[PDB]
Amino acid sequence: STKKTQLQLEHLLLDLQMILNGINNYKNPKLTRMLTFKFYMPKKATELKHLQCLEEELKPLEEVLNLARDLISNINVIVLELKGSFMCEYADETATIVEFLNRWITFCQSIIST
Repeated sequence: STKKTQLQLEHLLLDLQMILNGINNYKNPKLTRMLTFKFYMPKKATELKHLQCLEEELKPLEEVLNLARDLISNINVIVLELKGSFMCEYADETATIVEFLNRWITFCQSIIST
């Protein structure tokens, strides 16, 4: 079971990085506008069950991306199966997509570590 859990986190991890990598590649003017959009961050993220804060922001992430269906689709399956279908509490300060994706990329790394 533990190994199955790990592999899933790694795919999730890879996934978020590919979306971030493609964003960084954009031409600055495009990146400028895209950076104006705001995302919501979790107050805490240490348990697999916190992965719900991510789920609630997938739609927004999908939408913004659109303006710049399958990549996000995978992340959805992973999250749904990983956390198991807890009230997610957000921070006061909103963040940029780059910040957003970084936060969760670290999350996955921290968990895989344990």
